[PDB]
Amino acid sequence: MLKGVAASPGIAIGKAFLYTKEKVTINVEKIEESKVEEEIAKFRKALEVTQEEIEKIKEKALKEFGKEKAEIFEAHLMLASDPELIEGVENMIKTELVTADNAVNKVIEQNASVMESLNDEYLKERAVDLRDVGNRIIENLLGVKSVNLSDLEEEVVVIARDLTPSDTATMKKEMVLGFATDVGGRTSHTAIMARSLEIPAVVGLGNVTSQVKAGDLVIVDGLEGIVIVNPDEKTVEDYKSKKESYEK
Repeated sequence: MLKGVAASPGIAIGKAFLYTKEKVTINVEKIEESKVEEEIAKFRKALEVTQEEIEKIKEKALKEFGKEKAEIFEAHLMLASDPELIEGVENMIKTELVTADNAVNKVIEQNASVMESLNDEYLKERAVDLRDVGNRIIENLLGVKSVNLSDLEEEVVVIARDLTPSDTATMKKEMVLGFATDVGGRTSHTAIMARSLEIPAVVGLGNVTSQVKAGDLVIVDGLEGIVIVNPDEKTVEDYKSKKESYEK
């Protein structure tokens, strides 16, 4: 069996799906000066896509989680639409004759590192917001695709190597059995979230992405802090009766 951190107690039984994300290869190679306008055009197009992305995410967050999460994505949207960040990138492209990938990476990193260097925990949180937006812009420039687990209409377990709050806030409350991750980078967030969603979760398993695949039957045991993939017939019935014992 798998063992990790009991982010939230309870028993959940059903399907599990494995989040897959296209490899993010960022091209920061210096380009011909004639391609400056090309990269700027693509950047502005990526901003339009980024606005769509964030907006649609905000909707899901608002409806499922509430303004608590939606307002965060509103901040993300304002960052994406920030004339200062937009012009900064475009000027960076022309000035250094580099890609939009390079420009966004540098501009976003610079401004974020300033807020972090100020040693203000508030601005550090805002720096993370900025970092997230910048990364998603680059991904939209690259055309990075991934599995839309949030569009699933069935109670399933969320299996992934590394998720952020900004990603999990897309997941529909009633369509999530629980969470399980390879890493503990957001353990505390999955703990708070899962509990507020009234569901169990066991995170920081290590290699759940290799042990659990999409379509597999998985039992989430937040009481012991373990996860069972391909449960035995007896195991299913045992946790079945226990699930109802605690649920009902």
